[PDB]
Amino acid sequence: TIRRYDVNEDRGHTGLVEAGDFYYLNYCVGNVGQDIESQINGAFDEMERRLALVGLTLDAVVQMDCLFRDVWNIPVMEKMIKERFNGRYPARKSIQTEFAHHGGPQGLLFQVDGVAYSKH
Amino acid sequence: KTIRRYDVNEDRGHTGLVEAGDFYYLNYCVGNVGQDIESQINGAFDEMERRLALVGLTLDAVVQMDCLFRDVWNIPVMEKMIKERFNGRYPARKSIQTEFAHHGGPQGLLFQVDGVAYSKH
Amino acid sequence: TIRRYDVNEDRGHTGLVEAGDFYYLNYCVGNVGQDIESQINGAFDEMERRLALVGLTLDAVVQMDCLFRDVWNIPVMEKMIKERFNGRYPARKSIQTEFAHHGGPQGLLFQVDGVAYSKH
Amino acid sequence: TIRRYDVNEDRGHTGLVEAGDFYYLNYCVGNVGQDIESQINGAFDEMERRLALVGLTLDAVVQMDCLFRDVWNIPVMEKMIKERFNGRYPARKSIQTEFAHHGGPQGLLFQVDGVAYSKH
Amino acid sequence: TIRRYDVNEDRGHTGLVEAGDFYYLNYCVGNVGQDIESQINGAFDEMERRLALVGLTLDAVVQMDCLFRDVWNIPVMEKMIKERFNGRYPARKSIQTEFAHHGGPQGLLFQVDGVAYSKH
Amino acid sequence: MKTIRRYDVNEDRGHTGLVEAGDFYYLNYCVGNVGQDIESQINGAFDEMERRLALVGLTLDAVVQMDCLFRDVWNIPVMEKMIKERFNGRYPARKSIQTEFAHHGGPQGLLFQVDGVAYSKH
Amino acid sequence: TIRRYDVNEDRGHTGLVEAGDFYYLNYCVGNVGQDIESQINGAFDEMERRLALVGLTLDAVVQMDCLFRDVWNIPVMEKMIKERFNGRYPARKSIQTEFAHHGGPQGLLFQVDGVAYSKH
Amino acid sequence: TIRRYDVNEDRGHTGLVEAGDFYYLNYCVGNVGQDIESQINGAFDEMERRLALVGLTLDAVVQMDCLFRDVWNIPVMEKMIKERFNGRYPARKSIQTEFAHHGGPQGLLFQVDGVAYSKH
Amino acid sequence: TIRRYDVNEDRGHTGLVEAGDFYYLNYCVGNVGQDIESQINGAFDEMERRLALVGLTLDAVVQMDCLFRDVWNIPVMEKMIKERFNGRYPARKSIQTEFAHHGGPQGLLFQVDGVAYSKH
Amino acid sequence: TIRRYDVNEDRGHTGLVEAGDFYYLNYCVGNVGQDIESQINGAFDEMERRLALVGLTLDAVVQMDCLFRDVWNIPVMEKMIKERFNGRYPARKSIQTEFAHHGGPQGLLFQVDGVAYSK
Amino acid sequence: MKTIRRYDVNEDRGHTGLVEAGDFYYLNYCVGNVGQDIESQINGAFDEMERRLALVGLTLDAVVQMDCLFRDVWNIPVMEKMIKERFNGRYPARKSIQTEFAHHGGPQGLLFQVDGVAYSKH
Amino acid sequence: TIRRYDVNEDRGHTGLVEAGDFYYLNYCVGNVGQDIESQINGAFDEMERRLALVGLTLDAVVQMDCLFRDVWNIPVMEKMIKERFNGRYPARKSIQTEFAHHGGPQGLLFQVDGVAYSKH
Repeated sequence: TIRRYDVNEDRGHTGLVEAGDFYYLNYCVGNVGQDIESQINGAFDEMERRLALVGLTLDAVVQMDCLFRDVWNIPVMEKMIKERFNGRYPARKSIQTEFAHHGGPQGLLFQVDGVAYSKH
Repeated sequence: KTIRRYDVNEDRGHTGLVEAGDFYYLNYCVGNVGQDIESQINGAFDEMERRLALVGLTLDAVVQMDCLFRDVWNIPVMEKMIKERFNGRYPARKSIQTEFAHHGGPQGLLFQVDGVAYSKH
Repeated sequence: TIRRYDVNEDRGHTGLVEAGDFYYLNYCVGNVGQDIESQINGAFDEMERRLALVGLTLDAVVQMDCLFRDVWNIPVMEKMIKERFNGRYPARKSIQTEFAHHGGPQGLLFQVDGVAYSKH
Repeated sequence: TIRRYDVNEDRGHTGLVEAGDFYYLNYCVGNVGQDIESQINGAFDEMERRLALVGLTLDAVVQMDCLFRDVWNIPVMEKMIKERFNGRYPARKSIQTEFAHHGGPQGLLFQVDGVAYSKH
Repeated sequence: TIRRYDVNEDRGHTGLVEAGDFYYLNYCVGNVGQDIESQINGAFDEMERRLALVGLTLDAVVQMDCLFRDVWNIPVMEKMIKERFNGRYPARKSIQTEFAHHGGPQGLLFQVDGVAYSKH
Repeated sequence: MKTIRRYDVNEDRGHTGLVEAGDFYYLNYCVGNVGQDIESQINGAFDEMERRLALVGLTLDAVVQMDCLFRDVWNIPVMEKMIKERFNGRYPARKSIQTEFAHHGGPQGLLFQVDGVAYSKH
Repeated sequence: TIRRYDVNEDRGHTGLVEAGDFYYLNYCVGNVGQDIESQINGAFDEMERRLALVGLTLDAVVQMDCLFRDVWNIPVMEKMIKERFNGRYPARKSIQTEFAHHGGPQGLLFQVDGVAYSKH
Repeated sequence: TIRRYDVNEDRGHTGLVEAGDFYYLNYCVGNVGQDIESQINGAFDEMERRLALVGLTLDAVVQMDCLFRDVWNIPVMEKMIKERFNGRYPARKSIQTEFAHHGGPQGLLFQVDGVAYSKH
Repeated sequence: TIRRYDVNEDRGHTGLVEAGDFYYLNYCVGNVGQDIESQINGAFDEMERRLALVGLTLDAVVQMDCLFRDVWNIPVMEKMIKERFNGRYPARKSIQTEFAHHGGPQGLLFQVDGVAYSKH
Repeated sequence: TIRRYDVNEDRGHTGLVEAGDFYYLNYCVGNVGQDIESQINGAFDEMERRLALVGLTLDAVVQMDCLFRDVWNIPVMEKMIKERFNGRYPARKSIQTEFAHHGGPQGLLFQVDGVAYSK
Repeated sequence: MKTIRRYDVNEDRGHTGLVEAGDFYYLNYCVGNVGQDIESQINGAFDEMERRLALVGLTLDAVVQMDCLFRDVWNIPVMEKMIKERFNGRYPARKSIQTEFAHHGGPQGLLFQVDGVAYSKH
Repeated sequence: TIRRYDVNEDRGHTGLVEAGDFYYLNYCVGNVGQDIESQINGAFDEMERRLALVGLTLDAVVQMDCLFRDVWNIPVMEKMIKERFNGRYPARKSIQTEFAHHGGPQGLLFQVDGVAYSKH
């Protein structure tokens, strides 16, 4: 009954887990080494790629956890959300955290995960 | 069925409460900002209750809570408030220490909570 | 309708909440005082102990949030995931955070929580 | 001869080290468990108490490092410095850091160390 | 015997304290709102302005504490150090800390303080 | 006839291991035995501190002030045990700080650094 | 670790001091200007209020000093003690003293202090 | 956990209260009607009788309050103390007070109360 | 286990008794023959002298009994309490009493005793 | 000679001594165990009773010593004096003292004595 | 017109400052220099005794008996000194009593009162 | 007209003032250091000594003020008055007061003064 997509066997995680009407996204990153806005867009690119595996879009996203190396970058994320989400927004929270990847120049700055819904 | 988005904040680009079938996803909740840790916890729960009331639900419907602290050693203050307000029926939870995109210190932000609630249709 | 198992009255939390087809785990912790690898196994042990109360196993886990005192320990968790999850992995994210417990010698280094699924 | 005062044999530190015309204060704490403003005042008291051992006052302090659990409390410290330093201020920096002591109710919130000077 | 230069009454600190042959620099900051390289340059500009109050240059700097919002920016600082200190480097340490000022776009990223020497 | 003397200079990092300024000696951050456990990294850091101090004929008895940097500040008691064994009843003023480092944590990661001021009257 | 409750800054006293398992009450007064029975009741009311600050009751009181303008009023207090302490009595002593407050009509006639205990 | 010994239901007091390691003695009185020296010895006899209830002696007494009708009798008390306390004296104070009992021939002249200690 | 400090054999009292974590001060007196403010200051000087025998200060004082020849002198003692106790006040009571020493010119006017606490 | 009236043999006192033109009152008490106002009135009744033995009144009293258990009761006595003395008052002093009687409930609160004159 | 003469009457308090009865004069309690130190208060009380005696043209020389009320009776030597300074080697009989007053003590409080009997023939 | 007998120059008092037909006795004290009955007798002996200076006896005493350190000693004085005054008693009052002399053992416990009359 549980279906597992975009499995990474080296890291031991599944990119997208389908469970009934709900979809659980693994953390999403993209454009790593680039600026904060590119990393946000890059992470949402990965989110969309995984959702396309099951015929879904950002419209099906109901909740997101946003991980920042610097949480004061939230207005940058909000800008991108408003461009990318077509006026339909998920519930969310943002937390500041270190990552197991270097910061500074070309460092990792942003990750995002979430839950999506589509009635079967 | 259809995802329903309640308490939308267009400037922030978030939805206060998302209804997805039998489940309800709460955006971060915050309240009584500028006040002491206990008031801030009560005010965040007040906002949680305000949102759940939009879909006819109460704290009894809450199945999971993520609690965000500037100082995670304030967990016992939260626990005291949980026991008084959740009245013997408690969610699953975890607590995390984090900075906020808001100043700390005098009248700073000290606490946020989000969660998941359930009601079968 | 919502069923609450493994309730801790003193702490005001429920170890496992059943809601329809979904199961919400409280933070899990185990073997504390021990080294990082033991605490990761100890936390998975209490995840499994909680899941067994409703007849579930790590196979039903769809999403986990992993809390590290030192997030650079992710490779330790990935080794243990591969050993215990039998080739079927959840979506996940990892966060670095302080705990309301001492670190250092015999300190707490790791917690995990999550969501499981089982139909009907 | 380097002179060592207010030695703590258990913690393996010296409260005040006199080296030539310079005096090195170990971290100072006081009014522990009380609110941020009291703990700032209590740490300044312990600084004053150590300086008194060598006939000196806050007038002799040239540099202070201030350690906060929450660095956004700087304004609180500034208020207290202005009413206690009598227009004669040290060079300083402030750092936000965890302590090997609990935070929360009756937690540690503040430490200060520093360097004082008196020409012999 | 203590001379205090560049006193900031609102902040209750002294920019540069002269104590015998030693000079203690308050945290230095500059070009705020700009990128990490520019903020490192601006902080060094302020250190130099302060040292010029007493006829000194970066040559007299013996020790520096460097505060970063993201400590992985150390190689950016090292590049600037090699450019400006021409072959004469102080002892130092680097610390990652929060500041009592916002991060994100146009936020504070860097401060430096130090100790200088000139034999009278 | 230069007044400030700089010893153990690291050209790539742009720092001086030990700066002598009159009667005072400033130690750059000290690090040792990296990839090993907290106790070993603490001993390694203090071995570097001793090494640098030996360049000017000094000993830990000359150390007046020490800043201790921990990835996990709750390791202070580990350091305190090592201090009591290596400083022999003569201790500096100190403070301890928790900080991230520009080097990985976790297995074989960096856990500890120390710096300080030493003194010797001329 | 001493805690001070119900502090009076103007008179320079603490209403209730907690030290380990012991609680020391400042002198208690109440219903001033009323007759001797009321002032005894008002004093016990204040003792009860102070004890309530730490979740304690009259049951935790181990010792009381009773201060009378007229010590022949002891039987009035004994009737009140029996009414309020329900079979569990402190050790006590009574003293006749003048007060720094007028006697006569609407005068001060009675104060009480004491020690309470609650094992942690 | 409080124990109450030698209770007087009529007067509403407890002769000796046990509170952890500490023991609180009600006012002690004896040989009434007799001369000052006998009343002082009678009071100490009653203190000793009360202490005997919990296996203690005057050696356990840490503090005494001595109540005199005529405080100039202190040297009569000091002699008795030197004779009975065997080189181990408590901290004390002495107070002149009236008593709710007649003075004069066969009057009440002295009471003493106090605190005793014994580590369990 | 009980320790007795500053013993006066002539008087049969102990200046300070240590009993577990508690310390009991004998009555304290100083600057005798001087005016009321000096004698209060002298008494507090004797309290600090005795507490120093065990490495304590007025911060350890939890309770004080104040004995006045004229209890209307309470405002004078309160002034001195505020000057000397640095915002951390004991519980207390005040009683008017005769002393076994002459009043009048150069007479005794004030004594204080009390209880202090320090956790071992 | 000295004349002695209202003699109490057991207490060894004379209630009123006549000595030439002067009259010395023993301590006066009454309304035993009542409130301060009644006890002050009771002592004045006793003063009057003794003075009437020689045909005198409160108008003849030249000096009074007033004994209080609580001297802050002076204002209560002043009120009674204004009620009892018809606009002509003695010289007086007041002192606080214990009495050889219990205080408290139904205790003794007040005594007065004095000197009177009649030519 | 009454045989007993009543001088310096205080209607609010219900007392007569000085009562003349035949050859004898009865002084109400005397108080003065209130709020001052014991010596001034004693001098102030005697001043007040003198003020009342002057109403009938008498002086301290006529005083035959005085009762002295002290808040602290060990101040008697302070009073004896003033008696010697002011009474010209002719002293009344006296007694001294310690008592509270219906007035506050402490700073600026009331410390001393005196009353008395004087004599003047015809 | 006024005659002054038994003058004490150092104390500034007159033992016996004769004014017209009246005799004013200074306070009388005797048998100091003796028990209460003896001091009462000693005070009456002194009264007689002074009265004998003008050929008078206790028969001439019209009024006495009796001063006690303990007013409950009235019955002791009453017994001695019945013996010594033999059926011819004065008007009197008794007061309790402190004396400017030590109490206690061999202290002062009783004084008496009075008024006597003899028609010329």
